[PDB]
Amino acid sequence: RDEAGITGTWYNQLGSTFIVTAGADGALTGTYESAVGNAESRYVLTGRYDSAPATDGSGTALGWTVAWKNNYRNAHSATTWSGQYVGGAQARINTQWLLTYGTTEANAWASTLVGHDTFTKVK
Amino acid sequence: RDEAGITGTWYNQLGSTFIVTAGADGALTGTYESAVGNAESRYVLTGRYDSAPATDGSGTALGWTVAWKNNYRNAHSATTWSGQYVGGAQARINTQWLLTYGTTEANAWASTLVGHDTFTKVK
Amino acid sequence: RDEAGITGTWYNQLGSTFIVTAGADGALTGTYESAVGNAESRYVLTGRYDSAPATDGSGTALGWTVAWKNNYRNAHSATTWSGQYVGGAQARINTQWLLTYGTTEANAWASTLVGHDTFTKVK
Amino acid sequence: RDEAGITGTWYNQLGSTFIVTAGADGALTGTYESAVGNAESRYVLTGRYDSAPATDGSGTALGWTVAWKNNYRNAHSATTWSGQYVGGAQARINTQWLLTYGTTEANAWASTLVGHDTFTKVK
Ligand SMILES: O=C(CCCC[C@@H]1SC[C@@H]2NC(=O)N[C@@H]21)NCCN(Cc1ccccn1)Cc1ccccn1
Ligand SMILES: O=C(CCCC[C@@H]1SC[C@@H]2NC(=O)N[C@@H]21)NCCN(Cc1ccccn1)Cc1ccccn1
Ligand SMILES: O=C(CCCC[C@@H]1SC[C@@H]2NC(=O)N[C@@H]21)NCCN(Cc1ccccn1)Cc1ccccn1
Ligand SMILES: O=C(CCCC[C@@H]1SC[C@@H]2NC(=O)N[C@@H]21)NCCN(Cc1ccccn1)Cc1ccccn1
Ligand SMILES: [Cu+2]
Ligand SMILES: [Cu+2]
Ligand SMILES: [Cu+2]
Ligand SMILES: [Cu+2]
Repeated sequence: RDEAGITGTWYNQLGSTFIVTAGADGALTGTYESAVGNAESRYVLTGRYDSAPATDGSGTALGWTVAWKNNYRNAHSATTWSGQYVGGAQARINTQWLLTYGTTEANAWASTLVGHDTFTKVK
Repeated sequence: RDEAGITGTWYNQLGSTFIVTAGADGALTGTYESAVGNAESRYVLTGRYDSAPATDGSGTALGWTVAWKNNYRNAHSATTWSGQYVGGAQARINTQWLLTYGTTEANAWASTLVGHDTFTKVK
Repeated sequence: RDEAGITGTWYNQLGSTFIVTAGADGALTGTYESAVGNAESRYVLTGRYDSAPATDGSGTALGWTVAWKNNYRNAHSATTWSGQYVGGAQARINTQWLLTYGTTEANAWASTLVGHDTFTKVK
Repeated sequence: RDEAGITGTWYNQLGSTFIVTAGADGALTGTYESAVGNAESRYVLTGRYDSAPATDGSGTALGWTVAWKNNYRNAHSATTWSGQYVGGAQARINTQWLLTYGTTEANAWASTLVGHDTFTKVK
């Protein structure tokens, strides 16, 4: 599959670092370090990927989650990235993400940010 | 924390079933069964939640991922849910989600659907 | 078409008020009053809708924009709602929205909130 | 304001062409031509922008809508772009978008795609 292509260290356009291991069963496990926001050091991440993707040139669907609490900081929030891995000489993981932070019910309408990250193997 | 409140079986407005266990360390593990789409039976899910949320009445941020492959079907896609758990007599998990499916590079602009699910303990 | 069904006053789950006129050519024009956020009184809105929708029971696609500046307040932001109108005894406009606020380049990753509003003719 | 900076022709990363006029009152009017999808030729667009943005280096919030019907084609859908204009030697409009297409109630969960476009004055 793409187990070998996905496993490793990835970097996004903000300078964040995404370290992941893809399991034969579709599991994703690793750590995430964000260059921006209320974050410092590494955070636990877990997710899933399609371990038997199509063979027609389509990308490989995947997703993962980080809750922004570690031994140093708690930002009472979590981000999920949803996207596809695209292999080749210039491999990429193209994603869109949702960041939800805890709010009161009255402020819940404003609880979720949306964005997009592109991860590459270099930089 | 909310370990006890989150762990259990949840149902969304489509009739889907979300079975999860919240760990003391912030882990989420379980299965998901969707009432709609290219899905049948249960799928593995993993995620994270804030295990030390604020005590001011704010919700508890969390997220999880399902890759839509199991022993019966493969839809070459994955969904991530991002949201917050709100406890009380009428406990809820209010979420927004991103569903990415594998595509060629030319069709990648159309690869991601967005929606929102509300999960309750009843129905 | 749905010109007659769309034109009028609509209310969402937050208590906001959406007053719109649908033109024969696909134009939407009106005002929006939000019950939440950095808003007060009415704001100008403009948008578009499908003036020749399918006749198979499908909804009618539409969208509109509000920039949050009026004679009283400026929140340096704009929201776009994208969705479909569903006619009948219990007519609805089901939407998802994106709220972008002006930021510096360093904070741009956090510039956009996402949510969902359901509008009805009553309440 | 940014009336002069916004008005003109813009191009995104797909090769689409966005022609807009910014009014002194905050109005946006023009045409959109998409290089991808069920689209051909030009489509009417309308939107709004912040006509008195902050003067601290922040971007200028804006949004617009296209319903995908013209004299040649109807795709029973509409897209809204939400974002901010960033002036300078390399001016940009950075956006995220929501594309909703008409569906039956049973398929409504799958009615909305999400993406992101960056518009520049060249290419
Ligand atoms: O900033 C974070 C955690 C780090 C997010 C980095 C994102 S993930 C997507 C993108 N990709 C990256 O690599 N990095 C960024 N959470 C915001 C939580 N706060 C809301 C918020 C929203 C916007 C700006 C600041 N805060 C609430 C709060 C609770 C307590 C204290 C302080 N704040
Ligand atoms: O339908 C699925 C998996 C189930 C999703 C259920 C969602 S998750 C969010 C929401 N909440 C729920 O409880 N249920 C729904 N994936 C679509 C993958 N296909 C694209 C697609 C998009 C829209 C409609 C149908 N297909 C691509 C494809 C690859 C091979 C074969 C067939 N199709
Ligand atoms: O609140 C607004 C305008 C009203 C939005 C109501 C939304 S639209 C979608 C939903 N549906 C509704 O009917 N109502 C809500 N804009 C936020 C702009 N600010 C960021 C921001 C983000 C979150 C919370 C507060 N502020 C930036 C800023 C610039 C200057 C001063 C103050 N603030
Ligand atoms: O493709 C369109 C209109 C053009 C969209 C271009 C987007 S806008 C955002 C991005 N930025 C750009 O510059 N271009 C792209 N609408 C899809 C409507 N159809 C669903 C759909 C979804 C995915 C792929 C194809 N179709 C439904 C349908 C109704 C009748 C017939 C055929 N199809
Ligand atoms: Cu914060
Ligand atoms: Cu499918
Ligand atoms: Cu504000
Ligand atoms: Cu189509």
